[PDB]
Amino acid sequence: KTVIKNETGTISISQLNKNVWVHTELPSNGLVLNTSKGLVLVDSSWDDKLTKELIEMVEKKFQKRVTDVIITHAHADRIGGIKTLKERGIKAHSTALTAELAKKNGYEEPLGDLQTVTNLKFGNMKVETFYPGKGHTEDNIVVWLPQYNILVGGCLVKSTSAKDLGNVADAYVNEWSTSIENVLKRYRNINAVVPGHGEVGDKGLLLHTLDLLK
Ligand SMILES: [Co+2]
Repeated sequence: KTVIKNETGTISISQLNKNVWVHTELPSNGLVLNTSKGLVLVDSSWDDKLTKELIEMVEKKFQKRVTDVIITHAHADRIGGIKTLKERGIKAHSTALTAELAKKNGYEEPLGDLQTVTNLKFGNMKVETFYPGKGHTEDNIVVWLPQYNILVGGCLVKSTSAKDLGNVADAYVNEWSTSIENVLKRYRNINAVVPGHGEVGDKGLLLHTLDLLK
């Protein structure tokens, strides 16, 4: 479907549906939500330079401002553009634990507003955030779009192409399987799963992650 790159192959957006796009930067993924009240991102990018470019590209294309970003854990591939978000007046949502960890690691703090289950609405776009337990990190959350049954797995969920768990320095490899099971129990009918890195898939990516954990 419709894929749009910037100058350089450095940032790509691919349309999942009318109002939901996957953003990918050099490879890390997030979402762009085109809502009636502005653009919402699920995750920004690796660093401030790429976060500024991502925002500029989507603002120009969709002809609306980025208003909000949901930060899925406190690692750099995720927290790295926080300075840019804060100085532009972009609301950076996170769990309290993610914010705690950001501060501990010398980053500016996201809002720490998200609970275990938080339901947000941006214009007409419904967003649910869910902390399923520890896995890739202590703090990792997933994001669910109930109008589309699209799950953003973040780094909790590995792509088909991933043949191992990647960076486990901050991981909880026992608890990770229970956390994925918690996702599977909460969201029994899934149309698409967006991994942290790699190609979009379906529930099979969760089962793949379970197998990688054995
Ligand atoms: Co990570």
